[PDB]
Amino acid sequence: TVHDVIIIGSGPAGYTAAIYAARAQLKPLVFEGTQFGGALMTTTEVENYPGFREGITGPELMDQMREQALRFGADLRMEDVDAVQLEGPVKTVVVGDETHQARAVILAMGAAARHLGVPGEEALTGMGVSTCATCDGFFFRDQDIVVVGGGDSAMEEATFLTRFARSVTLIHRRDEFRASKIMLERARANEKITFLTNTEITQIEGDPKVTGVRLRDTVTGEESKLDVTGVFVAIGHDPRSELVRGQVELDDEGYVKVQGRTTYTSLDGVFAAGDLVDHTYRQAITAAGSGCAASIDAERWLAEQ
Amino acid sequence: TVHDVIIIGSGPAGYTAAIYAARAQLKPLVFEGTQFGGALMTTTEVENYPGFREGITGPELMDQMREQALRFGADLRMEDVDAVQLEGPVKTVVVGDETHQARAVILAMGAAARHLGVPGEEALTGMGVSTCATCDGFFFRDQDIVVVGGGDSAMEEATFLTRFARSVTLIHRRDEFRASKIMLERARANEKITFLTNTEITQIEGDPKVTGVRLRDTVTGEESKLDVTGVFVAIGHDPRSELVRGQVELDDEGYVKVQGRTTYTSLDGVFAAGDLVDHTYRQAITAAGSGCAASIDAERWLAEQ
Ligand SMILES: Cc1cc2nc3c(=O)[nH]c(=O)nc-3n(C[C@H](O)[C@H](O)[C@H](O)COP(=O)(O)OP(=O)(O)OC[C@H]3O[C@@H](n4cnc5c(N)ncnc54)[C@H](O)[C@@H]3O)c2cc1C
Ligand SMILES: Cc1cc2nc3c(=O)[nH]c(=O)nc-3n(C[C@H](O)[C@H](O)[C@H](O)COP(=O)(O)OP(=O)(O)OC[C@H]3O[C@@H](n4cnc5c(N)ncnc54)[C@H](O)[C@@H]3O)c2cc1C
Ligand SMILES: Nc1nsc2ncccc12
Ligand SMILES: Nc1nsc2ncccc12
Ligand SMILES: [Mg+2]
Ligand SMILES: [Mg+2]
Ligand SMILES: [Mg+2]
Ligand SMILES: [Mg+2]
Repeated sequence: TVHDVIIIGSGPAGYTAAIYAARAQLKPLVFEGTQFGGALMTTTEVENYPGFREGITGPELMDQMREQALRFGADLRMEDVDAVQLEGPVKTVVVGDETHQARAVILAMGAAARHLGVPGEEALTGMGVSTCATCDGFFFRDQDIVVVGGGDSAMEEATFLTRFARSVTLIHRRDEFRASKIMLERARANEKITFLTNTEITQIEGDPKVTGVRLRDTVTGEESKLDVTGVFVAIGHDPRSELVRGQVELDDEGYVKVQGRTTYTSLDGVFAAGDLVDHTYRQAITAAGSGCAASIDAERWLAEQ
Repeated sequence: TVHDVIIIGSGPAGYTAAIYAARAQLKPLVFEGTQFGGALMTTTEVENYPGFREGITGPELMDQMREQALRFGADLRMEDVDAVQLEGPVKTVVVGDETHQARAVILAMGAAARHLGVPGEEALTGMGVSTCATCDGFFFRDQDIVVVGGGDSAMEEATFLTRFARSVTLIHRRDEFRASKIMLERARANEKITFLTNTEITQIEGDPKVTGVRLRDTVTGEESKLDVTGVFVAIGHDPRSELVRGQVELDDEGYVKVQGRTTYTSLDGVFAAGDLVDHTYRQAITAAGSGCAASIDAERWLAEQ
């Protein structure tokens, strides 16, 4: 059995690709992963996804898309793909001890936000801990918050957040910032931002919501506590391209390269969408858009065979 | 009064840009047009927009996005922009006898589908007449339908539609097809497709829904009637770039050019999204995605000033 299309991933990109491929009668086979639903599964209210005047929670939205894919005939499997063979007319995915094959594959594995790895981080996510100033900065009006990271992203997150927060404490493990000079001088100039170099978070305190962070100096080991009600983590993202490394061309940061404004990868019959590709916008609505394009690309490519 | 951002257009691209710009506290000023709401205002059920397991009508979806923009503080005006001055630090739009100025402008005027211009076409839209095989081909399972056009798009629409329709009659005013050779031989090969060259539609019949088309030979004037229950119009699209011609760089077909995978135009502080730019995918979800990107681009650019 060789399917027309296999989709790997179950965030907005993968489910939108599945909706379009199923409605196009391609009977898509979708491997959602055991941690299915993408990054919105791990948040609370999603307010900037167009179409919901009153907002919708992450899991509610993601279950709408999943049922929508099912309604049109997508075959959804809550299983991880463990290995892929993507070269040639027939592509293979390996799921545990099972194999499945298709003529086209849409890569929609997304990107992981890098975590601090400290107690409280996971429990308090969507409850004071966030990775996305565009998404949640709204909710921290007149509050004291922290941003963690030393790059352009953390610089941009911290400066953006000062239009809501009472104050922004920018925390970084070293005393060198890898951010660009222009980005660095911007938040230096911002009066609502204070830098803490050579500082790490060791724990996030929070009754139901974030109440404080425990800090440690990476040089002296001196510890203290900071009272804050938000923690924005901006220490980078890792595209989930491990499956395809050595098969599809990646950029220096591991994102899947695509041709022009399309979803075509370096391999014939292989298409990529969502935050696996995009290191610029990283929103549900942009990932959904690109999942639609991947399905249209794949359909047109299949027609040319 | 110089606003941070003015948005021109009220389809998915413009309303998604407004949601993001308003939530980012940029107080966007949006000129929706008198025919506001974009192309989905003119359709019935929208089933492939991810997030609605049971579908939603075009006007329902578009009113959700409009109220969503309002909720976050966008200033919406149901007025047409009649002229623009986009060069320089302060951009001007002219609306009748009124002027409004901004530091950044997001162009979201969309693309018009070219119409046959015959009686019944407008009344029967969403009721048997469509411009989008991806959108509505589903609903014509086992029916006899027509596709109008002589280019690659009509070729692609006709071949795609044969996975639903009982038969597809492809109609074109001339006996030369401007479509590529490969596209032309594909539907020639398709057994469900019959060509009618030198033929135009003069009228679409339809009690509540399409029941037939009246035809005329463009050489002899011979007329006849064809019993069909769908009419797919695929005679091209016209991007609504008239406002900006001579100011922003356009491609040979009038689409606004953008840099790389961003929404940046050839003019500083001017960004473009939706079907004004995209001649490839042309879906609500892709237009919404690109409207999000335009607002993120604009915000980042405004921060650099
Ligand atoms: C806490 C948080 C809050 C956010 N809030 C918002 C918000 O309010 N608005 C907004 O627009 N954006 C928000 N985002 C961002 C948005 O969720 C992402 O940009 C978007 O989900 C990207 O979708 P994607 O499909 O590319 O990938 P992902 O969402 O990462 O989804 C990919 C999915 O595929 C699965 N997968 C990966 N590898 C495999 C494999 N080998 N086999 C099987 N399955 C696999 C993953 O487990 C995951 O479930 C938020 C992100 C986070 C982390
Ligand atoms: C009949 C039909 C059915 C469709 N069905 C579907 C479907 O089921 N699913 C799907 O995904 N896609 C569908 N589409 C396609 C989808 O609607 C478009 O791809 C999408 O709306 C593009 O959005 P846009 O914002 O770029 O432009 P548009 O939707 O064209 O919106 C632009 C808006 O801006 C306004 N505007 C333009 N110029 C000015 C000006 N100078 N001043 C003020 N306002 C101005 C216009 O009047 C219009 O209201 C359909 C299209 C049609 C025609
Ligand atoms: N726990 C942390 N505080 S700062 C930082 N930077 C990278 C990784 C972890 C941490
Ligand atoms: N009414 C028509 N039938 S075919 C065609 N082609 C272009 C414009 C109109 C028409
Ligand atoms: Mg995983
Ligand atoms: Mg996840
Ligand atoms: Mg108009
Ligand atoms: Mg319209």
